[PDB]
Amino acid sequence: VFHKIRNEDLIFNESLGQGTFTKIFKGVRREVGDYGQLHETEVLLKVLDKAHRNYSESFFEAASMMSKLSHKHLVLNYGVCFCGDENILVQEFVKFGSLDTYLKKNKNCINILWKLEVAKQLAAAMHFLEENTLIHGNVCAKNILLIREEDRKTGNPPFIKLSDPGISITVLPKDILQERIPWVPPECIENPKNLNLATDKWSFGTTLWEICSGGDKPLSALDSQRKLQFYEDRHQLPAPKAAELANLINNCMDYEPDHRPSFRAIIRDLNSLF
Ligand SMILES: Nc1nc(Nc2ccc3c(c2)CC[C@@H](N2CCCC2)CC3)nn1-c1cc2c(nn1)-c1ccccc1CCC2
Repeated sequence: VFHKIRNEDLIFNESLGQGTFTKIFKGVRREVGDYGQLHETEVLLKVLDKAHRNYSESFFEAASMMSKLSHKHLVLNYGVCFCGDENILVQEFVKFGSLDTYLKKNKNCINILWKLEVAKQLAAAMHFLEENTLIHGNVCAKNILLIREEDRKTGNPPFIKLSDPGISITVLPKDILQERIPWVPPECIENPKNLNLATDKWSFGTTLWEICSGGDKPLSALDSQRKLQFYEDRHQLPAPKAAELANLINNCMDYEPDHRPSFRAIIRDLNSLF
């Protein structure tokens, strides 16, 4: 169940981007904090498009997952607002935004150790979800948010969080699903309504490819029908320029779901790169 926040307390500011049938804006929330102190807190405001209110339940059940669980690497949900005849989620605002944008923007300044650390944090987050038998279903660099930059003076590493998954792939139309190849695994392309836990292991491999490819989008040059043919012909992604994680990527992107390794095994593999 969602803590109610008032339109009177929420201020809408600039657009921050788009998701599937959603728009996000930076916001300000007036609230009473610890010790009764008044705070105007930066917040993320996610709005389901009016033309697609049909997806409100999945849109809201997506965020509910992230409230029933608490973990250092999972975005917080503050609640919802009846901010007009409109369905709106109020969430944690992450200073430095999406990882895919950050990778592009700072490809020259990011080394393999920075990439390895972020991969470990994502894997730890996914391990937590696996242990709870929860399927995220939308793991991608765009949904990974940078809380904190590396501090080269002190050697302090970056810190990331995984956002909520958004509208489930089990209800999205096929044209959107195909656009999301190769994040959407092949077994979900042939039947979206049979999502298994193994889904996130495949998408984790794809996201790992983004991390090693400095923000590039794998298979962006292929249209939807060619992305389908990519799966039909059982192709694998090419080794990213930084080929350190190529074998882990292809091991996670296994066309047999049951053969994809546990996230415990993935973490030990990431640790064993030392
Ligand atoms: N929680 C959450 N904080 C935030 N801060 C955020 C958003 C945009 C920016 C920045 C921060 C940083 C500033 C700018 N430059 C300049 C310097 C650094 C980078 C970039 C702009 N973004 N963000 C989120 C983001 C998403 C979903 N959810 N949340 C999301 C989750 C599930 C489904 C769909 C979506 C919608 C899209 C992705």
